Amino acid sequence: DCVRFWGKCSQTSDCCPHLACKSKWPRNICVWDGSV
Repeated sequence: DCVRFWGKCSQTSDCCPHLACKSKWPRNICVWDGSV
């Protein structure tokens, strides 16, 4: 079950490859990768 922006994540095998496991508040999720 992939995960989208802001989704409880640990480090590997959590949200979809289109995001990363680093939040700016929840501190425990996967945020979409938007490296402008």
